[PDB]
Amino acid sequence: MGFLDGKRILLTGLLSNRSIAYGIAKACKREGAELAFTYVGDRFKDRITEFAAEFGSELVFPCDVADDAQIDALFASLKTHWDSLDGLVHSIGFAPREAIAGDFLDGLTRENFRIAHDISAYSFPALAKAALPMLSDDASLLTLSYLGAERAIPNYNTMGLAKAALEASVRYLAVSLGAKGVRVNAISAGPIKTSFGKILDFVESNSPLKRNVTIEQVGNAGAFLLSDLASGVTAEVMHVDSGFNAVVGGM
Amino acid sequence: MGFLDGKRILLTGLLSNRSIAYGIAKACKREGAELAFTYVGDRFKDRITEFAAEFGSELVFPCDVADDAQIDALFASLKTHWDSLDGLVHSIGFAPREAIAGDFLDGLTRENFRIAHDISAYSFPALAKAALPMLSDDASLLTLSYLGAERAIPNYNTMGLAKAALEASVRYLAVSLGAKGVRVNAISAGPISGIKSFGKILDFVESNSPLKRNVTIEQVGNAGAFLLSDLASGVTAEVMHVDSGFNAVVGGM
Amino acid sequence: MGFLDGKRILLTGLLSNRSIAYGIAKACKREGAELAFTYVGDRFKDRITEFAAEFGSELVFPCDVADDAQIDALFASLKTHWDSLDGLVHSIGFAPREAIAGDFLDGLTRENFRIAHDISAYSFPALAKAALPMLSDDASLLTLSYLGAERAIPNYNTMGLAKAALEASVRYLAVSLGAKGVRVNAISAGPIKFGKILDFVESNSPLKRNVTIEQVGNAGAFLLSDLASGVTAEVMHVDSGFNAVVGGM
Amino acid sequence: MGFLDGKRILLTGLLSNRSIAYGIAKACKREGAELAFTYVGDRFKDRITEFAAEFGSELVFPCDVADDAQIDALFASLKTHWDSLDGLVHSIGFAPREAIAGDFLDGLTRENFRIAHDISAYSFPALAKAALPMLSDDASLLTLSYLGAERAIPNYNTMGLAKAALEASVRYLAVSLGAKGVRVNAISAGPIKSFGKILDFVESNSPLKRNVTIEQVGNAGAFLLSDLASGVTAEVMHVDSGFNAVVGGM
Ligand SMILES: [Cl-]
Repeated sequence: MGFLDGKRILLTGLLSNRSIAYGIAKACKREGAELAFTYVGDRFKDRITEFAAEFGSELVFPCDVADDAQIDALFASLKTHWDSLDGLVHSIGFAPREAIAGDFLDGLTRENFRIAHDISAYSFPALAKAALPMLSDDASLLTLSYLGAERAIPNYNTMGLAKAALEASVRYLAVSLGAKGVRVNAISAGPIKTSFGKILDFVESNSPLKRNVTIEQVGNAGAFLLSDLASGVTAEVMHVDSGFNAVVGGM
Repeated sequence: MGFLDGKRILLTGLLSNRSIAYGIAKACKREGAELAFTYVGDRFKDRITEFAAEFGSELVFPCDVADDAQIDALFASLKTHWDSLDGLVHSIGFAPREAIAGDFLDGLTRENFRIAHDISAYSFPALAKAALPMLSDDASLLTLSYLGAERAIPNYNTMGLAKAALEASVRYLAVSLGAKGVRVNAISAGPISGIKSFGKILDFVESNSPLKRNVTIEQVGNAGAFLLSDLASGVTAEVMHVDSGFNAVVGGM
Repeated sequence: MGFLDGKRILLTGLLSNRSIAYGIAKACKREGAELAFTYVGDRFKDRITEFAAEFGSELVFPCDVADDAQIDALFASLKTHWDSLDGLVHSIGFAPREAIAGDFLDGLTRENFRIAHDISAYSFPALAKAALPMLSDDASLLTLSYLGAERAIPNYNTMGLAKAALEASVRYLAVSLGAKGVRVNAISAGPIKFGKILDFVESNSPLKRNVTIEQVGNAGAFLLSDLASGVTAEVMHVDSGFNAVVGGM
Repeated sequence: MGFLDGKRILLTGLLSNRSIAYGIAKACKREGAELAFTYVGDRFKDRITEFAAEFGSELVFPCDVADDAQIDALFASLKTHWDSLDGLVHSIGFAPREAIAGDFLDGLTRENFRIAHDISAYSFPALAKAALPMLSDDASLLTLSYLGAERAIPNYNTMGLAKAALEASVRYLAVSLGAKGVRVNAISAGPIKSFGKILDFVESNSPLKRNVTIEQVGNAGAFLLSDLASGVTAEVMHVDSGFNAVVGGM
């Protein structure tokens, strides 16, 4: 009776119960999805296993997206358990700490740029490509972005470049996978309460709804985009940010 | 446990079972909402009363948005039935025939421009303002737009200017009403009769959209039901494309 | 050798030496344009005649854009002086005061909305239409907008709607007039004399400074010239880069 | 009396008299700038010295942007001739053939992605940063982009992602360099005369019903490089006969 009843959805980047990924997993399970999860390094096997149990699942698989072999092995393993995949949630995203603090050029190096683009941008369509052989015709792929892709935000720096490439990959993936029937979207999420205070307070004071978004609100938006309720929606970057993107705040 | 359970929603622009408003009404009713409807002219009262009955409702009210007396009376009447309003769907718009055909300048006149903007853009925030005193604190207001607001589309002409002004009102309304808790959004819907040039747009979108298909009132209805609900509580000031991804490509090359 | 040499350009909206239109007039005259000017109300005839003389021109014409008769008489009048028009600068824009102060809904009325859209948006394509029979095939039409068209700015309110319609008219005009060869563009100018809005822009713009009417004027002159023959349907921000950031954090 | 009189400007990506960089070079020279040029590989030193000579210049320097040492050496060299630099034109951009033809996923590989972003996106702010110690306070940096950054265009594929990253770099650079006074912009240029189809479509559906020329892109570039554009930064200016602004072909 839930709006994702019978959908099988693989989620990446579940590291804690304050994750956007956790919020989405919770919303998805409530609406009747069956879930599977990735984790990075055998050191995190136990932790991810406990999360999966919370969501009524035993399906966890290692996947460091830096490694082509691991990406390919993920879907070979997953296919031994599921005949098809209906949803993928891409919620990973890394830049070296210097590359997203202080001045943009101070933190810029060829390697910092490379890693940021490889993990935060390349990995989405790499996963989509590796999943394609087992995707259902009406599957939905979801990634996460930030307003820093669209306008210059202090400190976001190299990550802003990488998220811009990510949101472009959303549009190109939509075209590539869409004749089959597969949809591809992103949520551009506002910051979540858990110098970053400057941002949280500013957003709370300047957003149209005068409040920060919660992982529950982002989770519900993601569940919607993963479902057949959203079958008319693809190639979209949906803002879930209390309307902050639509104003000139503070002015 | 429909996701709009207990919500009270007023819908404008329901003229047929092919209407975008009809699709939104069906989805809202499926998810547990109670519905009320508007109509223009006593000559449509019997027909909207029939449609309302189809959605288990007896609540219909005249509202020609060209007339301040009708806009100012609507929510006074509604209030006698419902103490508060949780949703409003604005799905109305008009421009004179010549203002949406051929060359943009040939069809341009002051009165054509005035009408198009009065009915298609001004009416949305006008209804919001009249509704304000009875809106629930978590109410949600939804309007409908088109890609012609964003980029120039053949024939759309003066309606493109009025949809741009409508999309701007979504952002300004979101700010005005947001502290209270009210959300304001638009759906930019793809094309959904026998109009030859419109048939060409439908064919182009089917061949060139990412999903290779035109959208349906069911798909637009569900998106609308979502934006109307607490599942969309983090979403305001948004223009959401429900158009098979068409706005995101350069088609035809 | 000026990049607008020979170009005949009509400018609306010149009310003082602080007007955006005055900066564009300066930049255009510097690059060799011949200039003509409009004014609203017989009361302002002498003061516009004086600005015109500063720019070496005697061509001044009444034009209240609310009045169809004035719009059509403007072009009948100008045609007796100039066989063809190479440029038009639309720098007019008005909303009743309550419609651009305070809360959006408090100032919303059907008549406030109608006036704001009629003067600030409809007048641009209306002037284009009246001008068309005398426009040179490579003419250039320029209007002025503001970031308030794109994102909700405090107090901008009904003018944010009007400027969104105006920017849309730039794209539809460009399509309508483009096969003949006429280009159509907008500059989205930063704020220009409130001290707090200006201070926020000075502190948060990438260039850490407010734009000047000399900077907007030069960008205008460029778009008016054949140097910009590849540019149409564009909304160019001339605002010290303020549109491109999230300030205040 | 040109509008770039006295400005010293460095141009990358000049490979032929049909290069966008050649058009921008012509316009800048016309407007009074002094030019310097980069080239890739010993193999091309002669052809660039010639082009340079066409524009009254003997300042040519090797610079493969895949290489940190070469980027740092360019400005070390340049400084021995120019005490300060007023403009930079970044007009380079590569993706492997497979990564910019056919289906997006067929051409996607990790290395294709890496190369496209490294040469077409990263290189711009990389040159900015290495130039910074000799940049004049009113300098202007310009890069070249394409509509495929904003919307999905057939075959553009991995390059669309790299151009999106480049355009974002324009906004971050503008903030980083703006307090000093340096401006940073992009021109999103239309295609210049599979590709035949693209040019035909633009000529049929653009508002001006014509493709843009390197002379039109050049004049826009010279403007953005000049003090005439001193109010303009963080901007992606379309020079594409209005094509970006329409839904063509319906
Ligand atoms: Cl007044």
